[PDB]
Amino acid sequence: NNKRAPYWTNTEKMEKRLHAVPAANTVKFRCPAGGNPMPTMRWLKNGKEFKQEHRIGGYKVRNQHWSLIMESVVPSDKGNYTCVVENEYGSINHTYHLDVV
Repeated sequence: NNKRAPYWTNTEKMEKRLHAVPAANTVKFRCPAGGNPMPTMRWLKNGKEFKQEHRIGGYKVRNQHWSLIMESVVPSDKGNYTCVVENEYGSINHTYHLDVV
């Protein structure tokens, strides 16, 4: 049980690309990837990176992987979300198109 690349379970193309981001609200980030118990993922929004250790208003993640919720009241202006999940066997990148409402 170490770090092993997680295979995407749910298509992000059908639940992450075209989405609706409510201004002054928390952003729902989905990146389901079944794999080992050590999944590493980077968060990039419109060319901006945000560490889980620090988030606008707070940071919450389910267990460790699958779903991740971040609070974006100001950054919401940027409706570009790209999920890059890295592992000990490689790094993957995913782009999503959110719209500011």
